[PDB]
Amino acid sequence: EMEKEFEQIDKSGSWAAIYQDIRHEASDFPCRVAKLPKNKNRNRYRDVSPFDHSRIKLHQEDNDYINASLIKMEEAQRSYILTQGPLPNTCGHFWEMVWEQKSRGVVMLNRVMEKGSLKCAQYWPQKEEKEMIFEDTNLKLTLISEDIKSYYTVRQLELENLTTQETREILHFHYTTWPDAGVPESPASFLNFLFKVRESGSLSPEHGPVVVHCSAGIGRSGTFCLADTCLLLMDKRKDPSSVDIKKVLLEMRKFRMGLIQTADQLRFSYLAVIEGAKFIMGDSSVQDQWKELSHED
Ligand code: VO4
Repeated sequence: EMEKEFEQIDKSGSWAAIYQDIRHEASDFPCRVAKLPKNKNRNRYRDVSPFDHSRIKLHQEDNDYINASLIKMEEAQRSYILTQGPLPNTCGHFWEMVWEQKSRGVVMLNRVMEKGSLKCAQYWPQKEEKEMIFEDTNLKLTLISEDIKSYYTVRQLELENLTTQETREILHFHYTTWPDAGVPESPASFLNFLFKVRESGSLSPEHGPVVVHCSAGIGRSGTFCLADTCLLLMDKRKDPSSVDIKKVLLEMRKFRMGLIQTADQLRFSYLAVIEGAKFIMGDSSVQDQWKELSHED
């Protein structure tokens, strides 16, 4: 029972030692492509790279590299693409990946400006009447509508392949009050946001993997994916005790380094999963309580 593991960890004040245990047990795979000199300007952080075995390949011939990893959780039956905040020169790469991987949703967990600095490019149009065209990858992107809440915003985007003129609708879920190296305000407001992503169809198996990013694509992105997979696994049987959150994290770091970046984020994940167990185990009323507790209006 992760409730007992949680209480035992809290009581001994062992969150930092436990978190360092995961870091030292974590997979270590080569990132040879990411480090090729020609890819220097494609990485936002020197110390954050996708493993070669799980990196997302662009379907282009010039250079197929992007800082993005496929997290394939076989037992949970869910896939995610975790990526960094697009750079001014990789916004076309980012949308090409979205197109080629057939994703329906993009979860953005950071602000463009955080802590006084630019953590991500403005890679989607802020105004309906000012579409964006990415000429390197021949893609058109239009803001179709926005639904602005108090701590997150949902956008409907139209992505057009300017070569084939096929169009796709993309849902953008922008969490705007989750600080870098930090935790959400509350389990309830994190879960409320997670379930709004789930309710959108963006995580259906009829779609390509949802794209999840923050600035580096590891810390907040890791927290979001870990909690989601844990709740899905618990959903599959109806057996909370079946879910080893630390083993799930380690399995995830087989596909991308550094997932979950502080010990308080690991502790938050437990709380989110424990609270989320109420809904998975039969209490649907808890969804509306999260929404109310979130003050999203
Ligand atoms: O932009 V993150 O530091 O939460 O990987």
